[PDB]
Amino acid sequence: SWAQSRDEQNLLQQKRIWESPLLLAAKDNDVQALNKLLKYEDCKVHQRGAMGETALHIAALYDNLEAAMVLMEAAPELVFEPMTSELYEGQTALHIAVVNQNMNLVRALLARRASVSARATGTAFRRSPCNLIYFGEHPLSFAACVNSEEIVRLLIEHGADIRAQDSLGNTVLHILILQPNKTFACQMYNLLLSYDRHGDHLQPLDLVPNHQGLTPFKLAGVEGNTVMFQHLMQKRKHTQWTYGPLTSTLYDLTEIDSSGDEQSLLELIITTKKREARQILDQTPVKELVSLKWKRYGRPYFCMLGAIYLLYIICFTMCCIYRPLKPRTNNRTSPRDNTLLQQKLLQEAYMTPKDDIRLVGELVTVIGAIIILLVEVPDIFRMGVTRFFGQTILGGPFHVLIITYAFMVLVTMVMRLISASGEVVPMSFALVLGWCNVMYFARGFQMLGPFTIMIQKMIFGDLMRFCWLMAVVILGFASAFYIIFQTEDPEELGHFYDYPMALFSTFELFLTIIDGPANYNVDLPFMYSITYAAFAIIATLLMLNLLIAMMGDTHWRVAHERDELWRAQIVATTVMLERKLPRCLWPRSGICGREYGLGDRWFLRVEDRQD
Amino acid sequence: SWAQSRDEQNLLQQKRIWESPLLLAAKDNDVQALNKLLKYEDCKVHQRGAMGETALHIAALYDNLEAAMVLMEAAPELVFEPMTSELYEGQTALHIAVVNQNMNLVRALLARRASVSARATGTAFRRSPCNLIYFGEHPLSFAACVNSEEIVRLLIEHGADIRAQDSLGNTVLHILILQPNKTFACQMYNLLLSYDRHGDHLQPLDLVPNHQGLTPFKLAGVEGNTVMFQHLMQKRKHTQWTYGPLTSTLYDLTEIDSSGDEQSLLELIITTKKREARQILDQTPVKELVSLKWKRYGRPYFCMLGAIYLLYIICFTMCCIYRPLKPRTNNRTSPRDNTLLQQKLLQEAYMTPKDDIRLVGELVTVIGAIIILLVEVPDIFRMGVTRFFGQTILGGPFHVLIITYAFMVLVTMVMRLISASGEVVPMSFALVLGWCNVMYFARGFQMLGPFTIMIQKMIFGDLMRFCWLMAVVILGFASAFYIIFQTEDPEELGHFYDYPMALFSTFELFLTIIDGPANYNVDLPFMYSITYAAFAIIATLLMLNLLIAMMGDTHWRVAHERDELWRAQIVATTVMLERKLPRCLWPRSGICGREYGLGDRWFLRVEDRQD
Ligand SMILES: Cc1cccc([C@H]2CC[C@@H](N3CCN(c4cncc(Br)c4)CC3)CC2)c1
Ligand SMILES: Cc1cccc([C@H]2CC[C@@H](N3CCN(c4cncc(Br)c4)CC3)CC2)c1
Ligand SMILES: Cc1cccc([C@H]2CC[C@@H](N3CCN(c4cncc(Br)c4)CC3)CC2)c1
Ligand SMILES: [Ca+2]
Ligand SMILES: [Ca+2]
Repeated sequence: SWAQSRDEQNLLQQKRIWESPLLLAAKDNDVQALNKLLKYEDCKVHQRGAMGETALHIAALYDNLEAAMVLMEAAPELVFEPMTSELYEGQTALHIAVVNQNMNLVRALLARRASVSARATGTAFRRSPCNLIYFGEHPLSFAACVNSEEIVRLLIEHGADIRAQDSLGNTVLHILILQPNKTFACQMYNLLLSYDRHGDHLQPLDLVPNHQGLTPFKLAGVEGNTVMFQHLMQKRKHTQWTYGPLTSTLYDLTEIDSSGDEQSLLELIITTKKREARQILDQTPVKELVSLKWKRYGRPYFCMLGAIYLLYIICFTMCCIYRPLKPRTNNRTSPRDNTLLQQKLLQEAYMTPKDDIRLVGELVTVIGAIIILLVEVPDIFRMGVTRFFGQTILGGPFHVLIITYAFMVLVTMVMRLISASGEVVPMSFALVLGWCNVMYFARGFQMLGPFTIMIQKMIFGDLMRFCWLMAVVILGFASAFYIIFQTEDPEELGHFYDYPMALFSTFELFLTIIDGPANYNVDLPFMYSITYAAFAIIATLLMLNLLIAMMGDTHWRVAHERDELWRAQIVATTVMLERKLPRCLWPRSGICGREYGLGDRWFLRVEDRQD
Repeated sequence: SWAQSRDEQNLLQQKRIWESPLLLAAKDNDVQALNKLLKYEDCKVHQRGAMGETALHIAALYDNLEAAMVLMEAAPELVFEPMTSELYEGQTALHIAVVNQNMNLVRALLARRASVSARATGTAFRRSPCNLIYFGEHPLSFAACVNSEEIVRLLIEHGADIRAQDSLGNTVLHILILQPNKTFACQMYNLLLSYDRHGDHLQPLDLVPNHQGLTPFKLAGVEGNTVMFQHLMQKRKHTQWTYGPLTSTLYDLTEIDSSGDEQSLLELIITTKKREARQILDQTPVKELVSLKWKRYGRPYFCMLGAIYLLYIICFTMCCIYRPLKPRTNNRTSPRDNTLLQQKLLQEAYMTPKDDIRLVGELVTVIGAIIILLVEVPDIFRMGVTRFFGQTILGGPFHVLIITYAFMVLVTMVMRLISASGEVVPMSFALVLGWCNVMYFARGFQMLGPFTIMIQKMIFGDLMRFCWLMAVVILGFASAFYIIFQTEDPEELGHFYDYPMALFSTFELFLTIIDGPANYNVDLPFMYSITYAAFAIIATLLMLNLLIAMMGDTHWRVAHERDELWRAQIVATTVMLERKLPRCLWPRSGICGREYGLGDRWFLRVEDRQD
C-alpha cells in the first residue's frame, strides 16, 4: 500500500493540468494561447500543481522551450522557486532540462542566473529499489549519468562544484560507479579528473570517502563493476621493464590488504552479499595476491590448526566412551517390558587412578570449550540473551554448529556437578555435532573440497523442499496404517501398535530401510495388501527416484558456480586467519618500501608474457 | 621462498638506477645529459648494476639506441663484457637487441665486432617452469623464436653457427619445436634448412640428437606439436601413383618402430605424461600402423595369453577350495560363545592319491608365481628392499596387483612348510586379488573395454573423495549409537554391544545393506528414534543419492576422453607385447627393402581417396 500513495498522487497531478487553463496550455506549445493568457489580464502565476509545480517545470518536463521562453518574458522569477512536496522536493527546472539531455535552455536558464547548488533531496531520488533510478542530488551529478558531455563543460564553466556530497556522503565520482551503463560512463570518469585543478587542501578529489567511509576505488569493489575496476587500476600499477614478449609490472598494493582498520578491501568482498561482485577475484593484482598468501604461509597454518581439533575430538570421544557406569543397583525391572536397562550411572565415584587418565581428557575438552566461546562469540561478558539473534544469521553455517558444540559441553560440566538423571542426551548432540564439524576443515586441504560447497547448496532448498512433501504423504499413510492395524494383535507385526512409533516406522519404510511387514503365517487384514501396494508405488518408485533425477539438473546448472564459490571460502579462510593471528609470525605479504626510493606503502610485482 | 630471492634483487636492481646518475640518465634518452656526463670529466664506466650491468645493457633493455650510439662514441669496449651474476649470466648486449626484434643496432654492434658465440648460460634461461620462457643459449637461437627473419640472415651473414648446442645438447632445431606459437614458427624451420650448406662430416644437420639422445623429429613426438609433426612428415613420405581420385603413397617407417634400442618412437608416447602429446595417435602413418599391428598378429596373441591365465586361476581356486582340513580334535569349544569353529587344519597328512591331484595344482600355481616375478620385477637378484619404492609408481595400477598376487602365493609356499596357525588370511587376498586381475585382460578383447578405463578414472578421486566424507559422518553416529545403547541389553539388538563391531555395523547401515535395527517387542531407549531418523536423512537420502548425480557430470564431461584413453592402452599392450616376445615369431611389420631398389629401411603404404 506504500507505492499506492505515489501513483494516487501521480494521476492527481495530471488532474490539475486538466483543471487549470494555464497548465493545460503549458503542456502544449500554446504560444498563441499563452500570448493572451497573461496579456489580456493579470492572471496569477504561482498556482502550484497537486505536488507543487510551476508551468516552467511542466514546460521543462514536457520539453517545451518556447512557452518557457514566453514564461521568461512573462515572469522571470520562477527559476528560484523549487518544487516542494515530499517526493520531488527541492528540484528546480535546471535539473529537468539536464535530464532531458539538452533543451538549449541551460543556455537560457544560466543566462537568467540559474541557481546551480540546489539539492533535490526528495525521496524520489534516494538510493532504494523503491525508486527505479539513482542520479545523485546535484545538476553536475545528473548530466554525468546521461553523458551529455558538451552540456557538462558549460555547466562547469558557470561555476559548478565537483566536491558536492549528499546525505550519504557520496560525491559525483561515487555516482559514476553506480550507473548500469558501464563502459559508456567510463570515459566520463576520465573527463572529471581532467577538471581537477588542485587538491582543495589535503586530498586530490579522488581520495575522499563517503559517510560510509569508502573511497570510490573501494566502492567499485563493493558493487563489482568489473570493467570500471580495470580502468581505475591503471594509475595504481607501475610497469618496470619489458623484454621482447616479457612484461614486468609492479602493482600498487596499499588499498587491498589489511592495514589495521576493518575496511581494507578484502573484508568487504566477503561481507557483501551481491553475487556479481565476487567475480572481482579474477582480475590481475588480486587473484595472484590471494593465491600467493594462501600457498605461502596460509595453507599449513590452517591444517596445523585442523590437526589440533582432530586430536581434540579424539580426546573428547575417548572421554565420551569411557564413562562412570555402574551395574543396575537398587532398582529392578519392576516395570515389566518397559525398562530394558542395566546401568543408572554413578554419581561421585572417581576412586581409581585410571579415572585420572579420564580426568585428563574431561579437563582437556572443557577448557577448549571456553576457548571456542571466547574466540568467536566474545560478546558474552555483556550477558545478552537477545544478542544471540544477532549471532545466528550473522555468521556462516559452520559458525553455528561449533557454538552449539560448546553449550552441550557446557551441560556436561553443568550436569555432572548437579548429577541428575538425563545425561546421555546432551552428550549425544555433543558427540555427533562434533564429528560433523570437521568438514569445516575440509574447505581446502586439497582440491577435494568443492564437494563440500555442493552439499551446502543442496541441503538448503533442494532437500528441504523435499523434506516437507515427504511429511505431506507419510502423515497420511501412517495414520492409515494405524487404523488398518488397530484391530490387530501386536505380538505379530508390532510395527503400528501405537501411533508415536507407528509414525516412526512408516518413515522407516519410505527410505526402504526396514523390510516392509509381512507375517506369511497367519492371515493379515484384507485391506492392508491393497493400500500397502499403493504406498510402494508412490513412495519408493515415484517419489524417491524422482529425487536422484532432481539433483540431475542441479548438478551441472551450478557447474562453474561451485568453483567460483570455492574461491570464496579460501579468501574467507585467509582473511579470517590474518585477523585472528598476531604479528611476529605471519609476515604481512608484499615487499616493503623505504629501502629502494619508492616510499612507505608496500608493493608486489607480477612478471608475465603478452604473447 | 625461492622465487622471493629473484624479485628481492629485481627491485634492488632498479635502486642502482635511482642511485647512479649514469644509469638513470641511461634509462632515458638523456643525450644532452650524456654529452656532459663524460666530457666534463673522466667519470668511470664499469660501475655495474646490482646484478652486474652496463649502461649499454640498459640502453639495450630500455630500447635506447641513441645513447648507446653515444656510448659507442664514448667507450667502444663494453660489448665484450657480458653480464656476470647467476641469473643473467654471460648475456651480452647483442642478445637483448635481438630479443627486442630489431634496434638497427645489430647493424651497429656487428660493425663494432659483436661477439656472436657467447653462451648466456644463466639459470634465467634453463628450461623450467620457474622461468616463464625458453629460448636457447645463442643469439641465433633467440631470433628464430621471435621470427625477425631479416635480422636472422644478417646474423648468419657475419658468421653464425647453426650447429650450436647447449648443456642439454639441444640445437636450434630442437628449439623451434618448443615454442608455443606453433604455425608462426613453422616457416622458420624451413628457412634454416635452406642454410644447411653441407653435412659437416656425417649427418646433414637434422639427424643430430641431444644429450637425452633424440632427433628433433622424435622430440616433436614427445611434446606433441601436432601441426609441426605434419610438416616434418613431408620429407619422410613418398607418393607412388595417382589414379583420378585415388592416391597411393608410401610412408617411411624407420623412425617409428622398435629397432633394437629403447627409443624408437612409440615407447616414448606411452612413457611420457603429457596429455597433449597422446593426440599424436591420429595422424596418418601411425594410426594405420598400430591398427594393423594390433589386428594382424596382435590381438590373438593377447587373448591366447589371457586364456592361459584364466586356466591358471581356475587351477588356483580349485586348489584353493580343496584344502587339507580335519575335524576339530583335542580342542573343545571351552571358550564358550567365542570359538564357533570345527577344523584347525592338518599339518603333514597327504597320504591319499587324491591329494596328488591337488599336488599337481599346488605345484602348478607356485611355479607360475615365480614366472610372474621374473618377468615384470626382474630386479630381485640385486635384493633391494628400497627398490620396491621405485616399482610402485613406476608401473601401472595393474602392474601392482599381480606383483602382490605373487607375495601371497609365496606365503602359502612359506607357511605350509612352517605350518603355523594363520593360514586363510594370506590365502584370502590371494583369492580375491587374483580374480579381480582378469580385468587387465579386459583392456581389449572387443570394444566392451573402455568401460574399464572409466572405472579406473572413477576409483581414483571420485570415490576416494567420497570415502573420506563417509568416515567423517559415520564416525560420529557410530559412537553416538554406542553411547545411546551403552545402557542396553545385548541379547536384544546386539548391533552396538562393543565399539569395534559397532563401528562396523553403522557402516553396514550407511549402504542400506542391513535392515536398520528394531525390536518392536520391548521398548527401545527414547532418544534412539530421534537420532536414528536424523541418520537416515543425512545418509541414505542426502549423501548416497548425491553420489549418483555426482557421477552424472563425470560421465559426459569425460565422454570423448575415455575413447582417446582406450587407444592409449592398446598401444601400451602392443609395445609391451613386442618387447617381451622374441623373433622367429611375431614378424616385424611393414615391408622390407633391398629387394626393390629402395634400401635397407623398411616401409609401409596407404592407399586412399582425396575426394
Ligand atoms: C551448510 C552445510 C554444509 C555442509 C554440511 C552442513 C551440516 C548441516 C547440519 C548438520 N546436522 C548434523 C546433525 N543434525 C541433527 C543431529 N541430531 C538431531 C537432529 Br533432528 C539433527 C542435523 C544435520 C549436518 C551437515 C551444513
Ligand atoms: C585402476 C583400476 C582400474 C580397474 C580396477 C581396479 C582395481 C582397484 C583395486 C581392486 N581392489 C580389489 C580388492 N581390494 C581389497 C581386498 N581386500 C581387502 C581390502 Br580393505 C581391499 C580393494 C580393491 C579393485 C579394482 C583398479
Ligand atoms: C539419471 C541421471 C543421473 C545423472 C545425470 C543425468 C542427466 C544429467 C545431465 C544430462 N545432460 C545435461 C544437458 N545436456 C547437454 C550438455 N551439454 C551441452 C548441451 Br547443448 C546439452 C545433455 C544431457 C545427462 C544425464 C541423469
Ligand atoms: Ca535396498
Ligand atoms: Ca532389506
